[PDB]
Amino acid sequence: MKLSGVELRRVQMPLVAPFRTSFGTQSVRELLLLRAVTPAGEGWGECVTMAGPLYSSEYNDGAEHVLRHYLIPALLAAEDITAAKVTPLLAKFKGHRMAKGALEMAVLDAELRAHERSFAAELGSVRDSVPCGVSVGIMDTIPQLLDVVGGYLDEGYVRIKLKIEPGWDVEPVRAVRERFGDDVLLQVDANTAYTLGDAPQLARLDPFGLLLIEQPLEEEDVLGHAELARRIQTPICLDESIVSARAAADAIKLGAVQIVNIKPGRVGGYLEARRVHDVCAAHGIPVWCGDMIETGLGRAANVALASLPNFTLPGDTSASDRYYKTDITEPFVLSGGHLPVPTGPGLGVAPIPELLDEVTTAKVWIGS
Amino acid sequence: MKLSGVELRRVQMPLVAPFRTSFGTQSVRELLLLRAVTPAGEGWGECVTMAGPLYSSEYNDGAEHVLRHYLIPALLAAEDITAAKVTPLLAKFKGHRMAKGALEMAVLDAELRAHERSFAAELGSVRDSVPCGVSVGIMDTIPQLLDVVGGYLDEGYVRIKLKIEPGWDVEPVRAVRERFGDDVLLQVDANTAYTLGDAPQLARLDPFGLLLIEQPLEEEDVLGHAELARRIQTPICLDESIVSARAAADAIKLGAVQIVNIKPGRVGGYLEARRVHDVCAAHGIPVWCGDMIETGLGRAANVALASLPNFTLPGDTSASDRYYKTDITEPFVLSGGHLPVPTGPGLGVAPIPELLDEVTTAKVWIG
Ligand SMILES: CSCC[C@H](NC(C)=O)C(=O)O
Ligand SMILES: CSCC[C@H](NC(C)=O)C(=O)O
Ligand SMILES: [Mg+2]
Ligand SMILES: [Mg+2]
Repeated sequence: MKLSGVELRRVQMPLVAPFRTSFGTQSVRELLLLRAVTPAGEGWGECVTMAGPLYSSEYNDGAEHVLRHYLIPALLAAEDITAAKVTPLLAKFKGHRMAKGALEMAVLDAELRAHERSFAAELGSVRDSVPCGVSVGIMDTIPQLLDVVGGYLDEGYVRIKLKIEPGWDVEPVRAVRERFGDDVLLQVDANTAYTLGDAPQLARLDPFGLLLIEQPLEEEDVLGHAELARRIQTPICLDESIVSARAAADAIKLGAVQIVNIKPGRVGGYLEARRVHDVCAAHGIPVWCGDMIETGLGRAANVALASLPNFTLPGDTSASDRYYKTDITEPFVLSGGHLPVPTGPGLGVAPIPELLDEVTTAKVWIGS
Repeated sequence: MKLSGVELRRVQMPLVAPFRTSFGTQSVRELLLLRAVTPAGEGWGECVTMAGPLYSSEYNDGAEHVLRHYLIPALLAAEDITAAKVTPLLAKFKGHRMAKGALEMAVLDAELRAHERSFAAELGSVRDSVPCGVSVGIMDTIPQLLDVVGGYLDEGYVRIKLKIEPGWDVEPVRAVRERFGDDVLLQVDANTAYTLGDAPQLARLDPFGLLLIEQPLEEEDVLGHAELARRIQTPICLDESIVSARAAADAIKLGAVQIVNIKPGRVGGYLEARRVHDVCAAHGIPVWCGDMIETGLGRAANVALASLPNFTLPGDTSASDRYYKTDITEPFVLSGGHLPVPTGPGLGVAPIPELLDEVTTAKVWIG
């Protein structure tokens, strides 16, 4: 198509329950949505950034700005657009992966709808539903965590993942293991909150049979993770460090990772995400799908992505009401601990206009 | 210090001549300056960022935004403050190294002025003056290049560095070797423009005894360079990959670099730049000072940095007049292929208000 313009929206949605990680506390989600307009039809992208630069350097105001003054203008100046051409057209601009993948997701969605083809079919889905886990924040007390972990297990979540940070690690997993025992799929995630100095502490998690420990060290610190691997029993999983398919190939070559978390926005797009999936598959490295507290737009695309063959561990693609009282799309709802892969053209879902409007804070049109 | 506030201002300065790298051409230089203000006095800082995210992901408006909504408020909220404590206070915020480095510089310069100590003293200077090199852009034609380098040599620049890119690589260096011969110190700089697939092409630079090749491959591709070093004779130098002392430690362990270009802003500040120097010194890795076309404030801090003991290759830190008709500061002027280390307390220079104001585009106070 040609790319007529992009409508860019800021959306603010109430969380059902405040969410705590090693980097802060959230109780509302502020996000950007993009509607790409083409002669052939519309498409939706969700940008995975947050309000400030706390998980990575990208954040809502920054992504809005690059999108509006560099990325979108570049795509608008282009003679031809396809989703694959987006990467080369924007290659001149360094970084901004999450912004780049928002835009690419919107162009992809417009392009597949026009061909009445699924995100799933495009990506190479091989199954119709996917097992879902849940990610449980840091709590103020051990019993609160216990009640909470008890809730999700009763709803049928198939695996539990505990946010951790210095001072909240060995106690919480021991608690969880004493209460629900050893058969429960359990893993932890530090969000870069430890250093190689903490290896003796993190080895105190050996005896608990965790599936993985996710990104214990800082995003640039790849050799560090290869080092840590040599000193702990729990397999290492990278999240923030995997910023591209090449990144994953390097981390694997260096013995820095055994299991990869794929998050599309963080790698610059669904298309690059599939490439991470294939690089990992070629080296024997299982992957699992990550979550950025997306609305139904992103959730739909992630559930599609999670259905690819090398997703061998349950992901973080929980049901909508894990985060949101009211999703802007048809919500995802757990069933036998699975979510079903969407079926129509494109994303397989679309915003319900009235619910979107209720949550829209700002709206802006970028054309020529 | 308790920190009162920071006056952040945008500055635009014209360039003596178009400067063209592998990512595009530039003819003005838009930059941000920072004025930290304490109850004692003030300090200056310069952000090395450009107008768009072409050299890295950071850019003028981005830096302005973080500085204003995150970086500076975090400083003002804090009790006592020191340059060293800036890092832990800003750590919370992922990336934005150049932004953080400007604000750190500005705070350093305040701390230091109150202690009547210069940058050179604080950083560990061992020399009074430093030798300088010149960086030469991509030209339209071979003779237009030879001409420009001819000129630079005569001005007395001790070394030449040539911008390169596919289509402008072996020919220009061949040309420069014929006109000026084997004895001039010569290096090239790709700014990211090749891939490992272009190895045979870059091996073609083997015959010409280049002292290094700066950043042939992408920023994120450290393993790539280790691989390249095995297929070419020219020593590899990294610029954009080196974002911190840890990054240099890692590039050196993986055998991905033989020589390291230090840029204070790129790496998150002068305090980190020193660390990078020291990690590189500890591994026998020579370093040389880079240049981001700074004003005189940036240049004054660079010349102090470039006088640490391990800076043993000539820096990119040219004289004020290489970029600017008029500099907002007493200009730096090439004397014997050298520049002199500033001598005043702190940065040892200050912007002269008559000229700053000529060149300021906008200005905001943050209290
Ligand atoms: C508040 S950031 C969301 C990032 C996501 N965590 C959640 C637990 O799915 C990832 O860090 O695993
Ligand atoms: C304005 S472009 C970035 C600046 C710097 N080059 C010049 C040669 O000093 C770097 O490429 O080494
Ligand atoms: Mg994570
Ligand atoms: Mg360079």
